Amino acid sequence: GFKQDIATLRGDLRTYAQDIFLAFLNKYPDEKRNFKNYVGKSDQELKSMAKFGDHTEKVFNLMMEVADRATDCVPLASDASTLVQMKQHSGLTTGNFEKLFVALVEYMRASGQSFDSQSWDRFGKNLVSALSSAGMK
Ligand code: HEM
Ligand SMILES: Cc1cc(F)ccc1O
Repeated sequence: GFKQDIATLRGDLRTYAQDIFLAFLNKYPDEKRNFKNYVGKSDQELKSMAKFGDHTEKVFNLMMEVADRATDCVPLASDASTLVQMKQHSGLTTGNFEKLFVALVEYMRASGQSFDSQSWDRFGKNLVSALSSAGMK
């Protein structure tokens, strides 16, 4: 289930983080409005860019802690508040997060592994709800 999936992702997190983020950028190319340094680069070129690997790992590091602190795929209000109030998230809306979770769920469904894709879909929907409640537009 969901908790085992956090363990699975954490066991190879740099790789899963980059492949999920690439699945997001490739599914939703207009999302690069917020990542202008990633325009005009293939996946292998992005993996070679220091901030692509180091920021994407740090994003998934924190996402796995928010997932781990959740109860039944519902994040802590303190985690939602932190994600709204981060200066690096000043430009964002809940739709940016919805699209990331649609890509993460599609990636899990396409894998041969017994990921609990239904739980990740609920987590993404519950995180969006919590971000809205904490004041993200
Ligand atoms: C649960 C989901 C997310 C978590 C846990 C999270 C966490 C983080 C963290 C920890 C950073 C700091 C990275 C660093 O400076 O090394 C960061 C930066 C940033 N995050 Fe988020 N984030 C999430 C979702 C998103 C989404 C969906 C977007 C946009 C589609 C976004 C846009 C950014 C941007 C633009 C930065 C700064 C630019 C950059 O770091 O390259 N984040 N986030
Ligand atoms: C900055 C960032 C945001 C995400 F949502 C995914 C990967 C990243 O490097």
